Amino acid sequence: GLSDGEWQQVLNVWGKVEADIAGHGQEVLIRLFTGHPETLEKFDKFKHLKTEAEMKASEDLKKHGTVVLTALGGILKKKGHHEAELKPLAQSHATKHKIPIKYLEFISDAIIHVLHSKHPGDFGADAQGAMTKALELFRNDIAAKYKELGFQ
Ligand code: HEM
Repeated sequence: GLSDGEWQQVLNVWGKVEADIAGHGQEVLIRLFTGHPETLEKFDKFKHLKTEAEMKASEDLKKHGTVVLTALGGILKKKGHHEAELKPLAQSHATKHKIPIKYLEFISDAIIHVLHSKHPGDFGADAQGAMTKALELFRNDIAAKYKELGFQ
């Protein structure tokens, strides 16, 4: 649960992402894959990537970063009223992709890391707090759907 002022911060931060969605999306995925190499194994289309240089050169990885962040941005713009948008993603990630909730924690922390890395000194303490709360809400509502499905 976020206040109006917290949502305002989230959507202000998101404007930084929307100025370069592919560059942010690329770096988020690279931070996830290099920090948590077990996550790469969930992607049949990226498992061939052995080095970070290959990851950086992959145009398909940048494409998938755009898909991921476009979906998250659509959810965030709903300011918590995201049941219809979140349900298919929870279902696909539990039943088809088999993504444990732990990996959604990993990607949430990776988003925070990338924002500080690309905007050092321009991602303030209030903005980090609000973004963290929004990603927690997203993860918590997915977790409720995972429990319904019995997925671990
Ligand atoms: C911010 C969190 C994330 C969002 C919004 C997101 C969004 C999406 C979207 C929109 C798709 C395509 C449609 C679909 O299959 O439902 C997708 C595919 C996928 N997601 Fe996620 N995702 C997230 C996190 C993750 C994480 C943490 C993993 C794995 C560690 C992952 C693994 C996948 C895989 C394996 C695919 C299929 C890729 C392919 O072969 O085309 N997702 N995701």
